[PDB]
Amino acid sequence: STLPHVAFYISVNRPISDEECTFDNSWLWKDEKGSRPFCKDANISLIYRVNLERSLQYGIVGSATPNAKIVRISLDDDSSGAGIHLNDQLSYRRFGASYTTLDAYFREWSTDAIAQDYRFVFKTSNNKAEILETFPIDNLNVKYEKRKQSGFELGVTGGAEVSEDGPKAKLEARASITQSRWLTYNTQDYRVERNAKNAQTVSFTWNRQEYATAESLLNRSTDALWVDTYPVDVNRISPLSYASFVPKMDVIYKASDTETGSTDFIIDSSVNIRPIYNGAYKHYYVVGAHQSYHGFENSPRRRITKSASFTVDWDHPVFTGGRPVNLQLASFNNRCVQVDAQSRLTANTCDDQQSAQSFIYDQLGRYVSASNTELCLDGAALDVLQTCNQNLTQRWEWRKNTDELTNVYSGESLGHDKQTGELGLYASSNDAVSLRTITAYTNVFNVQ
Amino acid sequence: STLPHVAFYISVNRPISDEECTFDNSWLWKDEKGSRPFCKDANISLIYRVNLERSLQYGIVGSATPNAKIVRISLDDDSSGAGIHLNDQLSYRRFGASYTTLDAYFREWSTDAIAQDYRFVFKTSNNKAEILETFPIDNLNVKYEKRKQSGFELGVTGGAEVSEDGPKAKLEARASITQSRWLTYNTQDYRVERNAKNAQTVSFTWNRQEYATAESLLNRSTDALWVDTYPVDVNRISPLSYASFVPKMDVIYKASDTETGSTDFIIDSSVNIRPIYNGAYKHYYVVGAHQSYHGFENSPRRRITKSASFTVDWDHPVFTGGRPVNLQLASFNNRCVQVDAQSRLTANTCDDQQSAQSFIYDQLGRYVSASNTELCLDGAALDVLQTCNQNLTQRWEWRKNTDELTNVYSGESLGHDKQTGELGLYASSNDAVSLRTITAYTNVFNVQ
Amino acid sequence: STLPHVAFYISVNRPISDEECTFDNSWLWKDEKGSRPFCKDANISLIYRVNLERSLQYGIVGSATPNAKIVRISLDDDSSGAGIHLNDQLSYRRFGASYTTLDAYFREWSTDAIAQDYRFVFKTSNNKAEILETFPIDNLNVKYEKRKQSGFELGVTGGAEVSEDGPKAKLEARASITQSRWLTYNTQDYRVERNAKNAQTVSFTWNRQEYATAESLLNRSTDALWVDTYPVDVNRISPLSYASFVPKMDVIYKASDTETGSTDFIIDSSVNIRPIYNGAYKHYYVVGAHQSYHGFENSPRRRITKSASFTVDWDHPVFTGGRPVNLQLASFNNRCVQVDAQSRLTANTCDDQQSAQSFIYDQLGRYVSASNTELCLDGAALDVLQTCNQNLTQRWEWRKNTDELTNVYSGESLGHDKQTGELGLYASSNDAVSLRTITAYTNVFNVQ
Amino acid sequence: STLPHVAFYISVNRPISDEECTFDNSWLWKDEKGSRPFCKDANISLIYRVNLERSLQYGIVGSATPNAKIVRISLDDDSSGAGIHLNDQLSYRRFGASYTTLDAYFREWSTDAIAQDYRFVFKTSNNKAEILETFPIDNLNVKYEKRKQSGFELGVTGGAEVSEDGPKAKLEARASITQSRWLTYNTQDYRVERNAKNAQTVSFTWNRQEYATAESLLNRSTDALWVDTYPVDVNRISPLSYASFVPKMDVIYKASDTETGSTDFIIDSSVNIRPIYNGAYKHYYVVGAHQSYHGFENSPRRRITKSASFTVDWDHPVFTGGRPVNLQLASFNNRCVQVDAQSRLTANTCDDQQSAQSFIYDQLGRYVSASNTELCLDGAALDVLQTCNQNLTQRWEWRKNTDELTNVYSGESLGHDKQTGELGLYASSNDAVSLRTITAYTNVFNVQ
Ligand SMILES: [Ca+2]
Ligand SMILES: [Ca+2]
Ligand SMILES: [Ca+2]
Ligand SMILES: [Ca+2]
Ligand SMILES: [K+]
Ligand SMILES: [K+]
Ligand SMILES: [K+]
Ligand SMILES: [K+]
Repeated sequence: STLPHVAFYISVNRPISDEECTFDNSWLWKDEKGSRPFCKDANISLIYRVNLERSLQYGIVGSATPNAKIVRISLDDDSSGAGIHLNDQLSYRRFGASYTTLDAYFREWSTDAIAQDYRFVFKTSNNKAEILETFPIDNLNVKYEKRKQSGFELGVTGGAEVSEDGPKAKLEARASITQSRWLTYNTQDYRVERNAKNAQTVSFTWNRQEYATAESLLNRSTDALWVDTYPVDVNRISPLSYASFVPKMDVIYKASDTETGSTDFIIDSSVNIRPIYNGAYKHYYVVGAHQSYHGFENSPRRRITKSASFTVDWDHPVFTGGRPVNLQLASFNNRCVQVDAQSRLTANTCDDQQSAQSFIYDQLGRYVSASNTELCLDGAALDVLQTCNQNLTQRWEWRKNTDELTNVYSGESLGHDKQTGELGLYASSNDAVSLRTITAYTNVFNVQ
Repeated sequence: STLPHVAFYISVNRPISDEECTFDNSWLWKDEKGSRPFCKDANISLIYRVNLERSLQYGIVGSATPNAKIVRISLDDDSSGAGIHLNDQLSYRRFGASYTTLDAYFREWSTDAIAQDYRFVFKTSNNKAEILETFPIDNLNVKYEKRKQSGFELGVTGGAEVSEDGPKAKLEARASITQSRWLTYNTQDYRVERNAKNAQTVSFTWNRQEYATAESLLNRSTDALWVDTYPVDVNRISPLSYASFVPKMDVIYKASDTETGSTDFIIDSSVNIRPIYNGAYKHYYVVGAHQSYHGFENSPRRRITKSASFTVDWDHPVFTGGRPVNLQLASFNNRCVQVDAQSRLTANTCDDQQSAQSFIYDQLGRYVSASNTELCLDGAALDVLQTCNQNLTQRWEWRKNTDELTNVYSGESLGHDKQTGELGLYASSNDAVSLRTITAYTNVFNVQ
Repeated sequence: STLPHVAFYISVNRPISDEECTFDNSWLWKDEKGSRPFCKDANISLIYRVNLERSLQYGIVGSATPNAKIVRISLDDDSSGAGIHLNDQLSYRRFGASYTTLDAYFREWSTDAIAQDYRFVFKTSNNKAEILETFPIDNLNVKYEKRKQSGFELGVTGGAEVSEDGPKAKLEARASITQSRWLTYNTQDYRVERNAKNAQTVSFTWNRQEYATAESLLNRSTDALWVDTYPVDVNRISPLSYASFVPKMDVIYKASDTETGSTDFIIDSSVNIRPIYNGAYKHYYVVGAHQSYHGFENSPRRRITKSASFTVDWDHPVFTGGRPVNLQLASFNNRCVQVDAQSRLTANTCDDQQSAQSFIYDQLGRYVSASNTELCLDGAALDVLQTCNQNLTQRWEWRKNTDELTNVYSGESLGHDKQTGELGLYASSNDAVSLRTITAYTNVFNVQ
Repeated sequence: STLPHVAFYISVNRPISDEECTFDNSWLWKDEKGSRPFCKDANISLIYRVNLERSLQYGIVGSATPNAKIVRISLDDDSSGAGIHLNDQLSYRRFGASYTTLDAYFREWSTDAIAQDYRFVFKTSNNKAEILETFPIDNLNVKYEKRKQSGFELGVTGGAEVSEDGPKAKLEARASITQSRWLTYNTQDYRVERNAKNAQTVSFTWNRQEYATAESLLNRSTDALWVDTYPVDVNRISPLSYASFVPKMDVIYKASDTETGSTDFIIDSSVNIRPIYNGAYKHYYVVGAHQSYHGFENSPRRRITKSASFTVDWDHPVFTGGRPVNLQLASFNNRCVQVDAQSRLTANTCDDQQSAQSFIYDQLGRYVSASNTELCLDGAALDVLQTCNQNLTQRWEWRKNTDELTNVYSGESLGHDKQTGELGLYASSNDAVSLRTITAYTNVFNVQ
């Protein structure tokens, strides 16, 4: 009775090799210090849930929901997978300049790679489907709190200084005017950015926001020359950026209710791997020589992607919105009514997953072919399916408490020849004709 | 009618011996001051709840949930156990340097061990199962509150100083410009870090965050030489660190609906035991000699683990999603239809937990073997189970208000020989054949 | 139909005698000033609610809840009792040193005792039961709010001083740099600390947190010598400390579904009674002599405990999960089927609370003994209970609208001899045999 | 079907006479200035709701609620009364010292009395009942917000002074270190303090908290001598202090399910009436003479109490938990079965409120005397009530669609002699015996 679905999981598993995230050990002296792997068993492991369905059940008229074929791709709390992993913990290596100098970089630290962003792109092979809705629904409309302060202050002062010179009196008056502005807003360390290039493609990117630059990771900005310590505050790097990331997003595609052909849906899951480079700069000043710490933002990044795809055939029986049944000729042990390519009807061995043996019993009482809902079983000519119309010969009702299917127009029962299974209309059975018809729901809702 | 489960508890009990958390009494003089136990009846006591189930009931088609075999491992409010325990209360010992000096560490305190972190690792013996979802769902996306302030201040001052010298007048003007930035965020003393190396393994770690270092536990940083007191603020160490810790987490594994074989699931519960070492450093300055307190972070830690495991056989009857019944031949006191290894049918003494005597009565009316859902009881050949298909001889219905099982194809009843229990189809009973069949639900949902 | 319970209250009443909380009048001069009672009709009055039950109803298979025997001990809003009481109000006594001095304590106040902590310990006599869950669920994971501020300030100043000496002009420039850190967190005056030593014992302690020391109760730290007043701010001592304390906690124990024997559960409710001692110290300085107030933390404390216990017999009928009935032989005025020690059946005068006359009517239709669910009433041999199996002679059904119990295998009715009550199977009653059986629910759910 | 209650209101009305709150006009000169009434038609008007009930309905076994007899005393939103009233508005009188002086109190104001506290004490005459639960559930566990701030500030200053003497340059450097602690918590002007001396008595006191002292009511602390004004800020005295106070509290007592005898419950409602005295102290100083305002805390207080009480008979029929019926012999116009003191049965004129004519029709079908649930109507001997047991002669069922009560054991109907109403068992009625029995619910749930 309820709306049928085609539901399946898509596993996206992609181990990231050691060479796939090997970067130069240093950014200032990239040609001298060699290279090393900045990850440790990096991996992508996601599980998408895909649903195919019609927007409404078969034959429902006057609904407030438009008729459409819906493809829903979801990565939610019920089905997410392990996630994207880069590192168990972050380490660093320190490198010094092989030659001494005066005003240049003399030290460098390279920290294990973090995820600059995670990107998930949903594409479509053709334009038969359009994005109907997504989750997250939209980019954030940031809320700001503004605050204006105005103040004044009035003061007086009376002093009395007594010394050998003589009494000395002071009188002072002060007036001050103050004005300040405040701005308050919220950030996160990863901000979701939704980017919809056109009706067929949308991408969700979780981008580093609060500490996005290597410079922002420094807990100290200046130091004395004798200080030689790691200047990065690793506590500012959340485990969300290397240990495990799981996105939450939904994409709903829709096609027109009369769409034909097929469409490939592609999901691109990627992580922008970014090693962190920091350098110490020697500033020689006559007053005092100090070192200043800097982060390099032009350092290399590598995007590691895994693509998953599935094909949707818009003529799949799930997009009729109905639950099909078969018509089994019960004089035989295993024979069902089957429709071939040119609409003719034959009796073949029943197959529960064969859509050519599936019919939808609609509201009018017609048996419409599940593979082509424009064709009906017509009692006037029971050798080929006929175009659905309002013919009374196309309407059937089940005789109560029996296995007889009767035609509405004439009241005759659907019978089949006991030798060949050829269908016909008969007032009553005889030696050569059986009136026993058995119907059961078929399972045509497997992804094929 | 509802979906069956296999549910059981796994107790993880591990007393931690005195030697398992014996550390050096001192960190600076580890070879001189001996060792002592830093715990007091440390213990791990957890109770995991495991559920085995199918994602859907047997034979349901067109659902929005994909077909899958689900393994759920839970440590929640309904079933958690005592928890992980290290100490009733924290004590300390003070040690002094055996030799006096000038600029070195001269005092040390070693505090009873706390839990640096609690780690729970969920592994899998092979890749037949993948992590589908977890709780906690993901690592935290930290929210920051930024605040920008800009201000200006204008002032004037008018002074009048009178003395023996003569009247003196002052006029002053001030202008100030201010700019400040605020950053606000929340921490905890234990932060959950989710780490999913691949599709088969996930680890949850509760890591000390707010006071993670021995240095952060010092309530004072400097003191005069004559001061000799414990410099650690024990109020900063919550009872969550040593008295009792109970995690809350769920892991859901999934296997394909056609998975075979078996899989071992391993749960590793561990605590990273960390003694706390602090030292007082003597700083001799000509202006003034003082002592500065330091915490040592390179001090030893010991991880104490307890592993629990259970085996899941993917061919368990619970993963069919149906509730099996037996077919008892009621002419005998105790005889049931039983399937042997090669599919033949015999009559044996009924066993309520024998899956070889269990059948699922499906929607079509077939009796499919619970141990192999591809085999049916077929009325055409009642000596071996046959492959499930759409044969009408494989469909059975119960005659109303009787103990007769009738075949759909021919209408004959299932009968058994009164001496050997051999099955057959009969229009009516006779002296040698009984038509009495009794069915009851079997209990095949025990973990075996 | 629903799950039966054994429910009862445990009253824990313990008046605390005057000598049980008599402490020394002074801490500095404990041998000179005598002793006094620091309480006023101190009392412990708690009411625990205990529930015994099975986790599931009898015979339920395939549930997501594991089979277990549950013991629930609760002290909640529905049943708590009066609480723990120490004082109606807090008073103090002042004591002075009998000898004058220069730099020593010269005054002391001893305040009426408060509760340093309230402790509730749940123990178990053996390891047949394990803690499954508690309330409070765990120790608190404290949440901290961190705040970083950075600022700069730029200023200019222009002064013009005019006097007899001549015009004088001033020009000044200021630059400031500021940095501050904030840490915010919540405390209570009593913090719950959960301490689970092992799988059998858990203790909950409400420990003073915000004002835990006598020093923290002083509203003033220094004073002039002539000042002679009580230096304790009694408003900082909440009525929760002495007037009435009621804990809220739950402990759920579980045993194996096949546990035998018995187990003693012990509840230890205690209060750590602590008198408050403060002293005034005379500090003689040439610049100025003052007095500083101090609190003494090494002052004595006394723990006053009351132990309650109850015994759980794991073979109690409540742990079957079923609601038993008796089988009354209705030809007699008062005769029921009774099982003796070795399984034989006799007719004895009915007792509604006798578990030897109680049977569970299970899903199969068997009458299993409530005192031993492995024994059934078997129609093949109606003189001794038989091991439960799938025998059809062990299944019974009630003939509709009558008082006849019929055997499933043969259809014969259960009858009893009209003189001795010996059971048997009969097609019909006669002069010596009655077929009238009456069944009613028995009350075996009293704590015994 | 549902659980019966005995419900009634207790009105506590106590007008407070003028002399009952007449205090001295002054505190410093109490013997000179006379006395006056500090209230204006002070009054106590409260309405308590009392419920008597059993914890469970009659005959319910296996419940998670223990069997108990419950007495509930409530003062809630549904039933509270007018409240406690002291004054329409607060006025004051000013008094001056009859003799002038130098350093002493020279003025005094006496303000109309406020309520220092409202106290409600629930007592019990004996220990048959214990406090099971209350509302408010417990004393408040105050929550504190702590805040630590640490900061540093660095500054430089460059000055250039130009005058006739010559150019003068200044260079300054500043460094500051700051540290602050914050503590935040909530108070009310009336705090509820629960005080449970033992299992039988609990008191609730609403005590003034925020402005509890006469000193805290002063809006000014010092003034010049010529100032002569009322120094009390009457806006700090809420109308809750004098105009109307209504408490909200519940007390639930429980007794053993087999308790006998009676118990008196006492409710003491009182208000601690407190006049407010303030004085002005003349401080003569050579620099300047001023007056300082003081409040006196040792001023008199008077507690005005009204006691209400009610008696609970633990053998009241409401504590059976069942709804009784009577057995009316319907051959008479007005005759019911009645039980006398020694258990004999007679026919007397029916009284709907007579518990001696009330029976509970229990689950077994027994007619249990409502005044003594250990006695049943037994068909073997219908002249005296018999001890309840499992006799089949003690079970009755109503013949359908008739007024006949039939015995379960023999099937005979309960009949009564048409002249005397003597009960008996008869197969059929005759001229001297009527089989017509009429039953109706009786109203035994009035407080008696
Ligand atoms: Ca509408
Ligand atoms: Ca849907
Ligand atoms: Ca489930
Ligand atoms: Ca329960
Ligand atoms: K602000
Ligand atoms: K701020
Ligand atoms: K702040
Ligand atoms: K603040």
